[PDB]
Amino acid sequence: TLRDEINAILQKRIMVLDGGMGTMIQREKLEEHFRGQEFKDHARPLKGNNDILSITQPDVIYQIHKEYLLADIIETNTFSSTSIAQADYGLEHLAYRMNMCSAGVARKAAEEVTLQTGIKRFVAGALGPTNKTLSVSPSVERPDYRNITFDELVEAYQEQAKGLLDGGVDILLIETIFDTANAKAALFALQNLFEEKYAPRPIFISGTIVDKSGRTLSGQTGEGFVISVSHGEPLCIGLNCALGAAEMRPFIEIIGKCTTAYVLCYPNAGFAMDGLVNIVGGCCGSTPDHIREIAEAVKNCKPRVPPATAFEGHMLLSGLEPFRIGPYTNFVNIGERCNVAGSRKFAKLIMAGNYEEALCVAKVQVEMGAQVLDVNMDDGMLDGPSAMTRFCNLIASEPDIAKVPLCIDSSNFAVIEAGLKCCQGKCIVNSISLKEGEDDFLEKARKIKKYGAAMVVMAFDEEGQATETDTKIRVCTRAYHLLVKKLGFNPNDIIFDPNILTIGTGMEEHNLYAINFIHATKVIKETLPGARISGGLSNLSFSFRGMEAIREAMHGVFLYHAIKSGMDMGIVNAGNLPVYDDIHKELLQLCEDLIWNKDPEATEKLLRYAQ
Ligand SMILES: Nc1nc2c(c(=O)[nH]1)N[C@@H](CNc1ccc(C(=O)N[C@@H](CCC(=O)O)C(=O)O)cc1)CN2
Repeated sequence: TLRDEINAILQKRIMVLDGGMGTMIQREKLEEHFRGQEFKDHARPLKGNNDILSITQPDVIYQIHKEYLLADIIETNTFSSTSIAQADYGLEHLAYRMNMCSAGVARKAAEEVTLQTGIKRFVAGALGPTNKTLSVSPSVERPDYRNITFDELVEAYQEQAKGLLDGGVDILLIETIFDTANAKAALFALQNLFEEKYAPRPIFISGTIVDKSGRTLSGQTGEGFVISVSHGEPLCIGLNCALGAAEMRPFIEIIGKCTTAYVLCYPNAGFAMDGLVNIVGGCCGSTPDHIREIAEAVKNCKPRVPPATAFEGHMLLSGLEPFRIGPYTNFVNIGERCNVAGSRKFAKLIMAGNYEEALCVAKVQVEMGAQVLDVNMDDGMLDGPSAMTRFCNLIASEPDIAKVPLCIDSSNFAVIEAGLKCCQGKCIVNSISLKEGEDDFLEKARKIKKYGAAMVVMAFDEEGQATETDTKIRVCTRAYHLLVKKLGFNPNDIIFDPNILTIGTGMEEHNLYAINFIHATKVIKETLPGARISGGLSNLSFSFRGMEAIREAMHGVFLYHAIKSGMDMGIVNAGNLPVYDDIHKELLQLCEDLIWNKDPEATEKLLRYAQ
């Protein structure tokens, strides 16, 4: 494969990527007339559309490539060769052919330099960002609204991809990523083609930081960015344009310590690294005369040593900023309040269409200790997919809320699927189960892996809801086997939810429920390596609604033990979780008896505690 030959050269020498072609074409000093012969009577002006020059001025583009190759990896002249971008020139219908030609003219140059020079050259298929932003609204007036959709972007990128691959490119390069959701759509397009039609080529992914803040246009940090696109298994990852080498330095060394991939990096004008870069090039301002200076400098430099064990046993999530759950990370609070069924206010504000004030419920939860936000829009009086889509897009607007990862909560996979399309960072999916059999579970788990989300697996199968310690273990053990073995799902992306069910009901059947969850948590944490444990905590205490002090006390008493058994996270009321040591010793001991069913009349004695 090309990956072998690619990784081989990279392990020995730091490769070079060509400068931006736009600078050279600008120097060429075209005129509208010069695009071209073929068109002649085109109703839209083509001047400035560098992409069509592959057809209308091929020799010019070919010579641009040659200069760089002699002065190497060559980008295809395909930065705007999508349906979306070419609509501004009335060439929507021409995307595939433009990429095909752009890849041919580049491939002809590559091989001449390969013949004359002796060393092999590579063609990079450039996929660009388009002007559409899937994570940012066109205006602050309507923050729910979006111009393009995920599926619309996937279609376009898929078509561009076909052309490049057919045109015989050696690397697909998703570059100048202003918005990460676009890049995720591009990655989804590439996975579509590879799944059956094509043999996979290596993917290079380059972000674009705008300021000294270290953030993308879509507000995301480098660390958050790599997590959001790691599922694409890119051979190389980096940054390009917008910033010079000096401004763009400290972000690269952050990115490099967070990934096993090689590190691309091609800055701009208005530089030998310290083990920071694996591939080097230029963008706006870079000429072939620059690349020569870059080439002679990097000639004898020792390439970066990628860490092959970077965040090995961590669950990687991301909002705008990264959020990692390693073995020694403490209990992660996933905020419960943004749930139409489980919250009185939230439901009233969603059903009444007041989404702007509903964001305050998300904002306050994060301020009150919520590290992930659970979003649940399930109600018979709601259009699930749209409301999720709407609320997710609104959250993205508010930077305080958007920082954290999101937990997409629905009993309907189409709602799940809608939220994933609208989320820029890596989310938790909540949930799937074996309720409808193995094949259905696998199809849904196969789709989630494709979007690249973490995932909650409910302790539910064909028999129904798992309420016993053994039944809980059975389902999770079977599930773990299907995910890890049959699908190659990363076991660190698997959360299992043995079901936290109500106790204290006055029905002896429900008495062991808490214990079973804690016991099952132990065996699962020991049985199934990598997987983590979650649970909806407030379900435990439906029996004592009204008495909040008891509910909160129950939660704290429950957690203390659960956490000891191996509970990594939960869907909880983040502000209102007392510390185990500061809970009154009488109430603590009472709840301890209820959770562990040690006292036969534990129910009445708890409700007795009020007074
Ligand atoms: N994977 C998983 N996901 C889940 C659950 C689970 O188990 N497992 N259970 C639910 C977790 N979320 C909540 C949120 C709130 C409450 C709750 O307790 N609400 C109050 C009402 C609060 C209010 O109206 O303000 C009540 O008593 O009904 C319970 C569970 C939904 N998602």
